[PDB]
Amino acid sequence: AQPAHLCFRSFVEALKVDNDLVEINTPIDPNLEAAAITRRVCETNDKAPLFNNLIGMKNGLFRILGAPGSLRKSSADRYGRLARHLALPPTASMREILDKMLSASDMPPIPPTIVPTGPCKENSLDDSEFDLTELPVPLIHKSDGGKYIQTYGMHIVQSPDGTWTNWSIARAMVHDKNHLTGLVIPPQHIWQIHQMWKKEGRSDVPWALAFGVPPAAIMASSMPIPDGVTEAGYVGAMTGSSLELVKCDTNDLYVPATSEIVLEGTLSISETGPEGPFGEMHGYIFPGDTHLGAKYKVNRITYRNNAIMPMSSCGRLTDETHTMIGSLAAAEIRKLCQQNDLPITDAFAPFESQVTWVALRVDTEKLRAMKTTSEGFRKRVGDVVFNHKAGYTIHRLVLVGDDIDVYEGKDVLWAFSTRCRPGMDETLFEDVRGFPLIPYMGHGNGPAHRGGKVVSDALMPTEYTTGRNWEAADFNQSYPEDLKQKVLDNWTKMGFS
Amino acid sequence: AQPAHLCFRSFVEALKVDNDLVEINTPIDPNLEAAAITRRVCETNDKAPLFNNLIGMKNGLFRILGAPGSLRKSSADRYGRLARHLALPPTASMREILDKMLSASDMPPIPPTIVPTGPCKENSLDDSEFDLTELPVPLIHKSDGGKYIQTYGMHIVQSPDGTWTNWSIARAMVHDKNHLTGLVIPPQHIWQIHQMWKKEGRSDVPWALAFGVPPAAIMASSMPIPDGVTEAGYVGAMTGSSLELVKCDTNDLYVPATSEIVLEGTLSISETGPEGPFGEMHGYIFPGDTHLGAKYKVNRITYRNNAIMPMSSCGRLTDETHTMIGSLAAAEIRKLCQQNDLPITDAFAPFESQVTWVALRVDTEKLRAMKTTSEGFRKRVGDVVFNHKAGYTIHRLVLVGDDIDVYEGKDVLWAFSTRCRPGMDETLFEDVRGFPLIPYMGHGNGPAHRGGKVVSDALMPTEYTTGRNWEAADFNQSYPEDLKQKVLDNWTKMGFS
Ligand SMILES: Cc1cc2nc3c(=O)[nH]c(=O)nc-3n(C[C@H](O)[C@H](O)[C@H](O)COP(=O)(O)O)c2cc1C
Ligand SMILES: Cc1cc2nc3c(=O)[nH]c(=O)nc-3n(C[C@H](O)[C@H](O)[C@H](O)COP(=O)(O)O)c2cc1C
Ligand SMILES: O=C(O)c1cc2ccccc2s1
Ligand SMILES: O=C(O)c1cc2ccccc2s1
Ligand SMILES: [K+]
Ligand SMILES: [K+]
Ligand SMILES: [K+]
Ligand SMILES: [K+]
Ligand SMILES: [Mn+2]
Ligand SMILES: [Mn+2]
Repeated sequence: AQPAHLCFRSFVEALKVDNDLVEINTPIDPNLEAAAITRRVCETNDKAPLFNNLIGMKNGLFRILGAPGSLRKSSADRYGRLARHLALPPTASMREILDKMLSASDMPPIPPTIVPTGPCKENSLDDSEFDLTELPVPLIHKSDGGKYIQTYGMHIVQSPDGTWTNWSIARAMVHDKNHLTGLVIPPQHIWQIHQMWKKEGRSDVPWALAFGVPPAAIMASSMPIPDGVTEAGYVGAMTGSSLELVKCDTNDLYVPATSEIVLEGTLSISETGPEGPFGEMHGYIFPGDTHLGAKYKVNRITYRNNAIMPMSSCGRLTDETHTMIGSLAAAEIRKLCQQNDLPITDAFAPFESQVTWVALRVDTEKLRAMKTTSEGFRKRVGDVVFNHKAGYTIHRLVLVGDDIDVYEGKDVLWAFSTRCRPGMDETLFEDVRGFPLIPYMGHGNGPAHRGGKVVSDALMPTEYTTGRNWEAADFNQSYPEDLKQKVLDNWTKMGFS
Repeated sequence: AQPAHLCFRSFVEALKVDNDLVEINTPIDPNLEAAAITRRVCETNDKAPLFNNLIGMKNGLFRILGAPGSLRKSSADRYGRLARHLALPPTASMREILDKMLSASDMPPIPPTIVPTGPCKENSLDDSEFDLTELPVPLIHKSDGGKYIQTYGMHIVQSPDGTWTNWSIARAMVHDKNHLTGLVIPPQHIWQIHQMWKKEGRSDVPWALAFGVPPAAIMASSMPIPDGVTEAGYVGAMTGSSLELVKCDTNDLYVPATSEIVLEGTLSISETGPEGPFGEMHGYIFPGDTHLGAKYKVNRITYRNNAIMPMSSCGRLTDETHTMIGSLAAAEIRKLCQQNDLPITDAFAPFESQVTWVALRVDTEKLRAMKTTSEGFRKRVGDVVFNHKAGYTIHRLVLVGDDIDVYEGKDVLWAFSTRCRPGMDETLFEDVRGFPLIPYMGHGNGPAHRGGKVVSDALMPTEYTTGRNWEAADFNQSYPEDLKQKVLDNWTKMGFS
């Protein structure tokens, strides 16, 4: 067999064939060693590690693939791992990847297809046969408060009324032989659905957690598609094909038929347990910072022969928390702005900002037709984005004109640094939901869950009126075309590299 | 031969021997072509171009050296051109370069030595023999308002009372056969001295402009050493050697004996002329933005046989306006903070900020002993720096703790983005002098000369009280030493690059 974007096992074979995989066949410790290798890969844009020989693997549970959505070293196929999630050429641009992820937003869903069985049913362990403390669950960072089984699997929960089935990534660690704890926080759809079940008050939330799902499905899992939209049908429209799902053995939820590993059970509407600390997307761990988290009960495990667990070793640049959380939030913000009649062409979360900023490219011809001002426009953009779930993780919005490529962090930083006057050209937002994981929020001087957001206007004054009134002092813009070409043509003949 | 740091001709020979020079012996047009080559060099960190065959060179005036203080491609000798200005090993760090530049601040000056002649007297042209419009003065950017003869020479002016002789770089372009116009703006020492002569009211300011001066002298020329300090004696203390100067033929100022090209004349206390626009340090030109500038009268030219004019093709990253203006301002800010009993260890202007920010590394053990708060400390740091001339060009100060290397822009951006809460952790400064060259100032929404400055506190709350309370989620900090070394030792054996 099945295509790489629809089958995780086929995706691993695609990374091998690409020479974008290192298969490590010698024993590797899930206590820190796997994650240390993976962390070094992410910090150096090396090949994805596949740990085929994990110390503690029992009865086919489990191998690990690290860095499944991290960057490649070359600029030509920098985003090729992400392209392999989506059936795009490995040379795809970030604009092409985000346009692919947005393509289903104005298509009819393609609902999933139920099939009677699949590879995820090759093996099973009941409530008397598994112990989550006896599996080779990784310790990802030396001060983590638990072994984080869940960094790149898909939580599956459904609204009490059955009308909305949500797929999302949210971290979880092993609590004991048959429980996890994890983050379930507003405004995330796992939390929205949990609240629906708690207000109904009758039972715990039927749940499954599927690891090594179809790559196109883990991308949508990481994307803030709208409230009430079933990710399975959005992935179906995006890929042009209905995803094959099989029913859980112990509940009526459906999981991707080729899922490497499936946990079945319940998310409690009443119990909590110690969760964290964890080395998180902004690059930090606060040792001993244990909080209470959601508590999951595991009733059954099913899995593929020779099952592979994907793992994100997240932290400092560059991993899946940057390449997928940032970029997919920026894509949904682009679309949200356009649907609110704001003249935004492109959005990207600069890696240099630890994906806490989103740069918004403005169609300044349209802006001019609005006959508005910086203060009015900044206000309007912030109100749209910072009061919506798609803006949750983003604390700074940078507005830039048509000359800036928002996918080039150097050009965003240049525009921000030179065209936005601190204070005057900015609007602060203190009455919007804040992202507490950002250290200046949850470990900062102010309310952990509120405010700390800013719109920074890097549009220049004439971009609102008559048009750009500068040329860059760069090779591209400060020299005529014929001269530039002469210089490029004579470069090596003159003696340069 | 004489040493490279004391003689420009020896510095050019040192870049050749380093394989850090390309000698272009075929004809090159000073109308845009030289500067286009130079701009491409600066944008790619290539070798410095020496144009030995400039279209329009007459009677030894002149060759051009581009990119004299720009970066090299390698990380190992990135700052080697700057090190060659100062007799430092080409592998010198930015900390070592800035410590060299600061070393004279607590030494007695070594006053200069007068010698009866030198190479700068090999040739001369009087008021009837030269025409500045007939020399091969470069057009640096296609929309410049003039041919900018002066980007990397040294203006020499003296206080009416003779007690202070200032050396500085300030741009100037050709106005007519025997005049320049240029920028003379507060709070710059050329402007401070001009004001002393205008209030005396008796005559125009005796002036000289020396090109291809001793490299150690052009570095101090670019540095905001204190008011009333004669740069010649500071360079003498920094180098351990008294600089040799010769008297001007038409006035009583003294110029470096090995100066490649010397203009002698007067800076008018009454006349102005059209100056600019110019492709400037932040990366911009505003075409047709002509202002009035200072007007210089040229009475005489003296020059070396086969004279070389240094040229900065300034604009977008990376050139002398970044590597010298930013870094030398940051060095003087470091020292100014320490002299005000602020616990600052290091300062650097991140290139990513277009050198509009300075990152200040804090000794947080000392900070803890201060028993202060973010708001109080931010206020104190901003008042010291933004009310001093050394802070003029800098619009944002970022305070960072002991774990950040301020010389690594990636680490500054990470700290800024994750540890400074927008608004709450910042103090805006609207009643301080602003730098109008920054587009958001002079071409922005607010007063061109006032405010727009900010102190951004990227210290975390516990850094003021009990100590850092996090570990980075990175390879260095989230894995024990023995594991890290094992991973590095096995890296290639496992299959990585
Ligand atoms: C590696 C990785 C780790 C993630 N960890 C979390 C987490 O612990 N909690 C969370 O709410 N979101 C986490 N996310 C982000 C969510 O997947 C993202 O916000 C998504 O929009 C959630 O789906 P929803 O829109 O259906 O709620 C993570 C994403 C990735 C790629
Ligand atoms: C390539 C280059 C161009 C410069 N252009 C100017 C300019 O046009 N005007 C100016 O006031 N300073 C300019 N400077 C900066 C000053 O040299 C710097 O602010 C220095 O501190 C001035 O000397 P002073 O402290 O003796 O006034 C330039 C520096 C460099 C390296
Ligand atoms: O542990 C982590 O890195 C993260 C936790 C969360 C919570 C919400 C959205 C993104 C993330 S990323
Ligand atoms: O033309 C330019 O790039 C510059 C003008 C000025 C004025 C003052 C300080 C630095 C600079 S840099
Ligand atoms: K989702
Ligand atoms: K602006
Ligand atoms: K100076
Ligand atoms: K702070
Ligand atoms: Mn959802
Ligand atoms: Mn001075």
